[PDB]
Amino acid sequence: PPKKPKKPGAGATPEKLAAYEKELAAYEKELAAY
Repeated sequence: PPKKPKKPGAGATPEKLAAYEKELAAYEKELAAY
């Protein structure tokens, strides 16, 4: 099962948010593919 990325909040910097975006897109892609 694909890695679920940790959700950002208090420290959702553009970098962490973009990284989260990529990991969330990865997670969703691989989740559906799984």
